[PDB]
Amino acid sequence: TTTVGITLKDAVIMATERRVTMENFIMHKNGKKLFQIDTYTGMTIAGLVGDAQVLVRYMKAELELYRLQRRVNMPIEAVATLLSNMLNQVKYMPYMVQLLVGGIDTAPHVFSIDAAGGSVEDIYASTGSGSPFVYGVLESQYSEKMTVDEGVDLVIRAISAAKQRDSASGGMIDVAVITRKDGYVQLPTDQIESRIRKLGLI
Amino acid sequence: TTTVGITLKDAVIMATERRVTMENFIMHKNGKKLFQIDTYTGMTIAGLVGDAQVLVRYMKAELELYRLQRRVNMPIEAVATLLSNMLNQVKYMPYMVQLLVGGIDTAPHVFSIDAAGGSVEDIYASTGSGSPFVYGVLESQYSEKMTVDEGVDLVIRAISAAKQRDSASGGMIDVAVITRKDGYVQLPTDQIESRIRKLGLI
Amino acid sequence: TTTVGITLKDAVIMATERRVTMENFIMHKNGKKLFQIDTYTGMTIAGLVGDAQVLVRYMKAELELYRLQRRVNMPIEAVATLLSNMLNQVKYMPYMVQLLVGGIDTAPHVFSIDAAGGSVEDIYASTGSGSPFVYGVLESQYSEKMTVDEGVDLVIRAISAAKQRDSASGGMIDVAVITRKDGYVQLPTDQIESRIRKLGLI
Amino acid sequence: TTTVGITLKDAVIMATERRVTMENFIMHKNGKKLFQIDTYTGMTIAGLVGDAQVLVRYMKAELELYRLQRRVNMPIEAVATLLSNMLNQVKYMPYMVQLLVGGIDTAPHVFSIDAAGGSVEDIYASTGSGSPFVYGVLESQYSEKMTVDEGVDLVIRAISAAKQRDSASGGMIDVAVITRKDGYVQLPTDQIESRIRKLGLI
Amino acid sequence: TTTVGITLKDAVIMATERRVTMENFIMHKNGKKLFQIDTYTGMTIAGLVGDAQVLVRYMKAELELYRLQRRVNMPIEAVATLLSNMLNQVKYMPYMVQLLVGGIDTAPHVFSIDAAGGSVEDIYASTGSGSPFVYGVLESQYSEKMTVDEGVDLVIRAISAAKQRDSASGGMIDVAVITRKDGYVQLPTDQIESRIRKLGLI
Amino acid sequence: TTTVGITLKDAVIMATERRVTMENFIMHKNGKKLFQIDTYTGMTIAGLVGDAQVLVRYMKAELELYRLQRRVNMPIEAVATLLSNMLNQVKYMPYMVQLLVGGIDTAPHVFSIDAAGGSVEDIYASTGSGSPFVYGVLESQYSEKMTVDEGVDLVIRAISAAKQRDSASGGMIDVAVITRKDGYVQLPTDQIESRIRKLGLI
Amino acid sequence: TTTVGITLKDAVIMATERRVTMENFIMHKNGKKLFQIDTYTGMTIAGLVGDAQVLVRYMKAELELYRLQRRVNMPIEAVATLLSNMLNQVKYMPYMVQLLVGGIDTAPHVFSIDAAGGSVEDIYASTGSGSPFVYGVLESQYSEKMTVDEGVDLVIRAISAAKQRDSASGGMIDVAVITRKDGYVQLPTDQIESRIRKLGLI
Amino acid sequence: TTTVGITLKDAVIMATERRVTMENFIMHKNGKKLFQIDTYTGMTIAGLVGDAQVLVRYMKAELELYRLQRRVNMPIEAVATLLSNMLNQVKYMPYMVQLLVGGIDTAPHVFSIDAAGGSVEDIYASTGSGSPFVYGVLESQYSEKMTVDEGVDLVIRAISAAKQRDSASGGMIDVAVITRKDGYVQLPTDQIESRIRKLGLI
Amino acid sequence: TTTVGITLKDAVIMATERRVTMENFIMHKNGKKLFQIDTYTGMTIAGLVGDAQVLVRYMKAELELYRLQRRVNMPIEAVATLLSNMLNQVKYMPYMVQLLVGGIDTAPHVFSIDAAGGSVEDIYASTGSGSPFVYGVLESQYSEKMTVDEGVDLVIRAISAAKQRDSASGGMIDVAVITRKDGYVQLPTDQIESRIRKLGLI
Amino acid sequence: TTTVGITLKDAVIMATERRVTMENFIMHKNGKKLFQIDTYTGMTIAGLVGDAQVLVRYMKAELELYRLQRRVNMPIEAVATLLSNMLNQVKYMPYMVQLLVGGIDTAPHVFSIDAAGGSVEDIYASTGSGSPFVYGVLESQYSEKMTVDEGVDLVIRAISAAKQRDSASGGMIDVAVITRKDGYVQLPTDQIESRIRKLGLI
Repeated sequence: TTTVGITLKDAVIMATERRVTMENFIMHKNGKKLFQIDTYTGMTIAGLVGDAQVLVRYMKAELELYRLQRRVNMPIEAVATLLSNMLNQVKYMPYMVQLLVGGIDTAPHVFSIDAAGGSVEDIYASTGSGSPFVYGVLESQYSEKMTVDEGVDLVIRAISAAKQRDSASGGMIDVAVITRKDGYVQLPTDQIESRIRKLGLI
Repeated sequence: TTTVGITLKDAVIMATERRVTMENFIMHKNGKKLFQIDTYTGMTIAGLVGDAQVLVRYMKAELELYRLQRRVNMPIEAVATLLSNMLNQVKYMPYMVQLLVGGIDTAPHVFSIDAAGGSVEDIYASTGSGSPFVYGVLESQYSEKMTVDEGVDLVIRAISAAKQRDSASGGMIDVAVITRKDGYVQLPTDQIESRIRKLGLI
Repeated sequence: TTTVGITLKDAVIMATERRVTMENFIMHKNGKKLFQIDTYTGMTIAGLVGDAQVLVRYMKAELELYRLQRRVNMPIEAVATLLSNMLNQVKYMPYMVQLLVGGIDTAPHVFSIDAAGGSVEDIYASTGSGSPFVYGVLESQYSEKMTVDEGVDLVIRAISAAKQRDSASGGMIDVAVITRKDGYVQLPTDQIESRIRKLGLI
Repeated sequence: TTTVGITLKDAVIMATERRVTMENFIMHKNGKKLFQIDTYTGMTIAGLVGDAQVLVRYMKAELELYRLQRRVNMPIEAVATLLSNMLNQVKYMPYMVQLLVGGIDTAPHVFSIDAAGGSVEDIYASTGSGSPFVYGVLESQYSEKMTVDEGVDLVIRAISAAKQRDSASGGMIDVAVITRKDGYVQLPTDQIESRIRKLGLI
Repeated sequence: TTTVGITLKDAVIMATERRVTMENFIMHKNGKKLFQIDTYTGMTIAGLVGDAQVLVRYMKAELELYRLQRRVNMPIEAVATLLSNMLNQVKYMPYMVQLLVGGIDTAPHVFSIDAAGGSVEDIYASTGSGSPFVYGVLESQYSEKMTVDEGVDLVIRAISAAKQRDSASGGMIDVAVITRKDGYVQLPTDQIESRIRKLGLI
Repeated sequence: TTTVGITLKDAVIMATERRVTMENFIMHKNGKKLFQIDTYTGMTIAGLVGDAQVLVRYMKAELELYRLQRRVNMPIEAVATLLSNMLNQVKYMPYMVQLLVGGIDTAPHVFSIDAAGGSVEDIYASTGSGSPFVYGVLESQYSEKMTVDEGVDLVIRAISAAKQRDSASGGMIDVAVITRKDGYVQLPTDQIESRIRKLGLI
Repeated sequence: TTTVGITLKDAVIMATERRVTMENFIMHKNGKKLFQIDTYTGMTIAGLVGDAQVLVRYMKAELELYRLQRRVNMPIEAVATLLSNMLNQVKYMPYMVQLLVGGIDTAPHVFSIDAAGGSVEDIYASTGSGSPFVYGVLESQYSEKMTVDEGVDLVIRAISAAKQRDSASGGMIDVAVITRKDGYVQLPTDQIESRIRKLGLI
Repeated sequence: TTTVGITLKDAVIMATERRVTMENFIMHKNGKKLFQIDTYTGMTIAGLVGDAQVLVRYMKAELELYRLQRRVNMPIEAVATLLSNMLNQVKYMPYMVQLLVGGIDTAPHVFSIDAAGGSVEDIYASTGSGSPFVYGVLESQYSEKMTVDEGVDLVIRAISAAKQRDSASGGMIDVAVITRKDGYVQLPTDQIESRIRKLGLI
Repeated sequence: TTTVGITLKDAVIMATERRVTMENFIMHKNGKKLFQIDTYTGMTIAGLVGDAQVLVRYMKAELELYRLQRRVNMPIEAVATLLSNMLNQVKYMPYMVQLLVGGIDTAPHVFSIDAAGGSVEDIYASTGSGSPFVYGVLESQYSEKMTVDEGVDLVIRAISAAKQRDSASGGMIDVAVITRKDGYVQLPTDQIESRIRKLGLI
Repeated sequence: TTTVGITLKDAVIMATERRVTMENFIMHKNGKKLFQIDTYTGMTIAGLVGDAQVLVRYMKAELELYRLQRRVNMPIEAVATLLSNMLNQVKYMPYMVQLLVGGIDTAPHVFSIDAAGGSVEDIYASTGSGSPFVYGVLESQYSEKMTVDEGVDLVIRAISAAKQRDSASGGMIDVAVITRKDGYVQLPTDQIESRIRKLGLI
């Protein structure tokens, strides 16, 4: 698994691959690891599939109820805090997951949350077995001044590098762009493929 | 054990063999591993027999009650989601099973669900100890454009290959075809045998 | 890893992929797992790389010395027997490998040898983590009456199926054809690629 | 620890950092992990310091004796083979090391050798705990057509990325360039520092 | 991790670095380990991030509620006592943390609290893997007669020494100064950097 | 135990304390941990007393024999290399010690050697349970430009700090100064005490 | 840790040292291990700091409540009995402590209580890792006919001997004298120091 | 077991008790633990009886042979060194003993040697389970200026204190006095008893 | 520990020693192990001190309440039965004790009760580590026709023999005599000492 | 098993019972555990039967050879010493036995030797599971002034007491009397039975 989230001037970009290992072989080449959980909030999952899917359902319900009861979206930091409390409360019987939460309330934000409820904000982050390869790409090429279009190309290149070296990763790359003006926009695969050819990644 | 489920244009085909190992020998050559759980929904089971049979009874009751209370059949994705919640809720005291759910609501669907509640949709899937042999056949011969008749021959060939190489599998092959026009139809054994001769599988 | 060897009328075809996992990631995408060890004899290796490479060097030396001392090539069955003795002699401190030996002396032969020195002749065989997917393809499509050209296409399709489902396998496919008339011939990659396009495997 | 070796048109570039952890803290910030072992041959070490230093002394003696007895340098592949035999011979009482051997005999070569004697040639390779970050940089930026000057900048950037993310790595970067025309040349630190400023790595 | 707290005539100085290890690599270089929990009270955390962040939230709520219900701030010793009771109550299912609490009620105070609820007042203290290096600096250079400005330079030098020798520590140094006249004041990074240059620490 | 060795312009300074724990209490307050092993070479020991004392006897004999057979003293680097070979040869049945070797051949040198034979040269080093406290003092106060008199005061202060914080250390401090002009000179305790009063260490 | 309690004609003398080991080093040189828990009752603690401090708070509350409800102080034997019941009630989830209780109701008393609730009265007793050294001093020098002044000198000498031989003990000695005429009197440190000089203990 | 050895101006005094536990009860109340091994050399033993008795026989033979071959007694330090080498040579298959060696060559000496061959000279020392009680007595009462008669009374008092508190010790006290003028003199029991009455030890 | 109880014509004699081992040394030489629990009933304890003391308090309360509610003393057999039920009820979380109950209701009785609640009446019995030595004395010398005075001498001799051979036993012997005419009578120590001299036991 | 040996004025008396447990039941009621190994020397055995019988054969051969080569019997202390060396030499692969050696050379002697070669002389001793009961009898009734006839009655009574309480012991009692005047004399069973009736032991 390889997931990544980066922050730009007024946008958040999140991306994953799609390979789901089960029964110690490549059973599903087209899984889903990136989810929209609020109007301007997204989430990526790594680890046990069953635990992660349950958490996604819980977060969608809680955020929706919050927005109805309080007339505003839950702030991104509060989303991370709520997740941190739930995970820590069962730390000795834990959800074995690693999560990324990203979105926009008044500024872009990306949060990394571990199985024990530790939550840390960062300018960019990556999870899964392919993450170390991603950090190498991000360390040498990431820039805060990048445009949205440059950022999308960057995450695509980072995940492509991970797929070449981490056997647990593979499949088509999914990308989401979150802005206040346009909201949560899932990039259609046709542009993802077009960028892949343009970047020379075959 | 070998079970398989594939999706075609407007149909779902599911199939299993019948050998049930108990007390570390071939006690029952004529078990049942494929069940109809709703009007247009089917289920295959692999793993612990006792756990699987209990799950089959639970699913039949829940789906029947759902259809009475809401006047429509439960959608296939909701069937998988309900199963995922139940399995994950006891993940540390689990049902040691691997399940396939297939059916038609407005399009054909096949879902694979593991013991921890991980649920993934796929165009085709296979479970049990004979599954790797099945995936080899499906990878080289499956086509989305196949007719129903071609698909039935394909799953029969795939399971026959598994029976030649997986000692835990054996016995007569059961096949079910699910369509909106005809519903859940269990193919009579006479046609299964006739196809086996026609395909040269003795 | 995926290796395969099949026997035809008067030929032996052997093939592998090239991915070598080390330090729990895909360090080398272009390894070598298929070796010529005599004029009409070939060998494939699976398991610990270091153990396998040592065994390859030992076999090349022994076979070469045998042919010089006795003026004829060692028969294929004797090659398997020699390997069986060496592996069994250290069965409690073993080479953790699985081997395939194939060649022609007066008829084609393929032998499978395990870490404990068990040696069994077969019409075809496959080793490595991708082998179960290969057996599915071979069970449904192999025929003793195939021409050499048909056999090469068959092993290519079988390995391609394994690469789609076994994360430990990958890379370009190497193929060798052994006949009495032409000897040990390593197919150039240009024909391998050409066949891959012709078979629709991209 | 982070070591790297890459091959270019007619050159080999090898590089390491210098941090040596001992007694579970940063005791030595200025260790040595890159060694010249022959006229046109270099070696990098990762793992247990004591085991690695012993191996370096053995290789220097063997290569020197070889060149005196046979009037030519040992070929790079033979260097890797000799190492593979020694490591495998004690595989159950092993040197816990990971090694890179690079040099020029008639073409550039880089070999990766593990603790069990597995030896694989590659166009580039990296060892140590910082290696996954290096592979990310190399996957996205390496090109076979690079000049020597471009290659030196590449390995410097790759190691700098590893130092930002792997706590076991640190210190000044050492770089060696091997060519037939100039032999084994250890780049003076003054140029290494100058390149670091020029590349914007502070 | 490296945290430190010292007491002067009428002031408390607390300081940490920012490196947060997660997934056994340097994932976050800019974490937060120093928190204001009351008007004149501060807290530093070492150990499991998730456990520590939960404890910080609990302490902020309890102290705020205390001050509202009793019209005065909780005394520093009572803050330590409350923490000691909570940690000891779950000593067999513990928060795996080491904490420092410092502040002013009528005199400066620094308290060290372990995972089992042991609480001891001290003139200065340090926690985390870099703490032994800090104690060496404090033992040779600390003086009770130091001015606030001298104390800030001292803690900066102590943490800088730890960063040179403890790989688990790193990043920018955060410093807080607590006095009755000025309250809890977080030193801006610009002065921290300026002092670092002035002290010759690059 | 606390031992330390530092290098200056043309001198080496080595120092230890004297507490020897045996039978889990402070049995001997006046042990010996610093030894002269050659005309211009010294050695400090930490770890198992019996193993260390045997090693000291071996080194004295080997160095003495070397100097008689070759008419010159063994170079310091060769002393470290000889030790490294002996320790590594029994790495699986090891001397559980940590050693420091220092001396002058044509320049001052200090070497740190671990139980597995890893040997690293450094400008200064410290061993034993009190070493982390020493590194804090050295990191903040050591300077290469110090005179011999300044260096002696520095090591005395460093060891005094360790004695305040490491219960395994204690007793009177022994100091040796090695120069080419004066040779190995053990400072009399009267000057050590006088410096301790002058430095305000009581 | 070293604590001691002795009985004289009409007085009880209790004394401890102050060293508190935490994180396996001498973190706090000035801890508190001797507490007044009633008008004429004292308590010393050894073992886990957190467990001991909780017990001290419980005993202060219970004794205070007892004296208010029944108009008289709890007798010393009843104090020991109450402690014995509480410790034994959780014997399988125990407070890992060793306690001494001393005081005057109508005669002097000293009680020793272990972690399992065993309570035994004695003329004198000692706890902690330094206790065996104390018993040697008491066995050879204690006399029931000693004056209070002689007894204070005796406990000071006993603890000083323990500090010379038990590394877990250290720091300034605290002494309390309990009589009916004067109550619980904590000796000021100035007299403790003066006695230490007078007894020749430096 | 309790053994002790002390040094005076020109004498060595050694003493033990006599209780030998075997089969987990007091089988022999009159064992022997103090032995003369040379003209002016004595030895005490603690630990496994069988191992200790074998060592005593070895030392008597070696010292006797040494004195015959070299015409002088082995120096006490050489006696300790010889013992240290023998014990360390079998450190992983060890004699489980603790030894004291004392005697006069040109000055009095006492050496303590552990099971791993660690040897340390001291002014006084004590071994066995009763040793901590002995150290308490020695710390408070030993003086270098004592006469021989005072020293004998001191060791008798120290061992008597151990017998009151260590259940593994008991029986009559044996005492030996070693001087150059009088040699090795075993005090007759009649004086030992007489001193015991005179000292008030019943 | 050594306890004993014997029955005579119309009397019960019970006796113990007083040594209480704690912290693996002889901490208390004057413990109490024999208790009166009713007008004509006594009890001895062996094993864990804390468990035994709690049991003694429970038995005193229950017997006292029984006698008040039913106007007669609880019969000795009922005392044993009540104890048996309480111990067995927690057999898997047990009081680790061995008990003796003796007394007179209409005839003398002695009962032995183990940790699991097994209760057996006997003419005489002994518990503790010194018990086997006691049984040897009782087997050869006990007689049912002995007078009370003879019985007291017998138990004194039996316990004295145990003290000579069991290191866990020691101290002054306590003796109680129970008759209907005189009730529970604790023999004063002056007669115990007088008998000890008269019997030649020093 | 129960064996015993006692010393009188000019005689040694040894005695055993005869029960040999094998296969966890009373297979042989009439074993032999007392052996004459020299003219005036006897031996008793406890522990593993096979180990003990081998040792008896070795001792008979060695003593016989000694007496032939040196014209005198081996002294009893030398017999014990020889045994001690043999047992200790295999202490880590030991004879699991406990032995008693008794005899007359110029005075009576009894030696006790354990499995590790520990050898201690005593006036009397006892081995086996029944030994603690024997020590109780001997402690209360043994006297050095007893005649031979009194001693024989004493050992008979001691063993009879052990047989009443140790289930591992039983059968007829064998007794041997060793004197210089009469040599090794095995008492005929008829007198043993006669004494048993006379002593009232049925």
